[PDB]
Amino acid sequence: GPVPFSHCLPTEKLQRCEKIGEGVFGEVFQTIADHTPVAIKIIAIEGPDLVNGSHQKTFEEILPEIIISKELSLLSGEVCNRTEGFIGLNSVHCVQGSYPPLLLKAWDHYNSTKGSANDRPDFFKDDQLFIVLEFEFGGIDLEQMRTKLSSLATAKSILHQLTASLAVAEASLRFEHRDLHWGNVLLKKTSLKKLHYTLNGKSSTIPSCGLQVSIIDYTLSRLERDGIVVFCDVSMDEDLFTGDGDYQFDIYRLMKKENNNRWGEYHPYSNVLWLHYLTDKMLKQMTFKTKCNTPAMKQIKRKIQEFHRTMLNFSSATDLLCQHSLFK
Ligand SMILES: Cn1cc(-c2ccc3scc(-c4ccncc4)c3n2)cn1
Ligand code: NA
Repeated sequence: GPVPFSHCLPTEKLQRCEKIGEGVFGEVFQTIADHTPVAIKIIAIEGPDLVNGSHQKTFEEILPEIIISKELSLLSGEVCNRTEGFIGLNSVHCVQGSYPPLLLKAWDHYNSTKGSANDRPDFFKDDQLFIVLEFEFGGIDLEQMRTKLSSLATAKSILHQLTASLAVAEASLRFEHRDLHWGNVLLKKTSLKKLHYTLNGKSSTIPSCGLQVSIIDYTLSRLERDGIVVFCDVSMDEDLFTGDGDYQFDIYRLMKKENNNRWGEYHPYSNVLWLHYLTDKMLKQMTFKTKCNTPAMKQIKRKIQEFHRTMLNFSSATDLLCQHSLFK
């Protein structure tokens, strides 16, 4: 059965919560347990009330994210298809209760300093069900690092880490992220000079430039084990394909065109589209501390422009990782 908020979030853990994140889905907090930062996504489910202007999801509707989070997390521990470039899932709880007053406190501070689009979650009765997903801390997202990344060689490590991770997910799980905007790429200092993945039994390494990529947020994602497909059916949606201002909102339209609006199908090309979009963000809307002044750095910059220019002619992240000159 469900458990009080206090089962996931005992006092000390609940007291250390700072809000870091939000969408219509609900709220994301960061806290510390056993000296280790973790991220809490909290989703109200099954309720009649609108939240941030939409109907709560049923338990059934939230299972997909839970399953895909678990499967991508488990890749860090696999052999034939091993990657750490998704986000560790620590736990999942069903909780019952009004929102902890101490999460309201954290919610308020965020709303003051940074400002929130969300309803203050103070209107939930003591019979309200939530899902609490606790994740590894992955660091800070690509959007909020526009200005922070050092060289462009860093952008290579990132595209490589991202491509490798999706390739391993394609091979293992016939995975499409389907929503990999620069909000959904987290970065994190590492001491490791080489990072490791295994693709279909073949192990290779990627120079980190001392950053560890973590792909997050499997809300629109698709995959299958033994012919069971887990996805978000969005054939009957308008707003997603109507957006604009950003190359992002083209990728939705370009996915629908590629998959003929049949979202249960495997179209690993969707992963290429997002990697292009990310590569685009790297070359246009991203700005680095050190520009490309020196010879061998401009040879990296050409190979990425060459990547931007060619990658849309690859059928999968797997195809990109294995056949593209950027990764040779
Ligand atoms: C710093 N950090 C965030 C995470 C995380 C994991 C899964 C997920 S699923 C959605 C979000 C998210 C949404 C909005 N704004 C921030 C994060 C998310 N965040 C892990 N570490
Ligand atoms: Na990771």
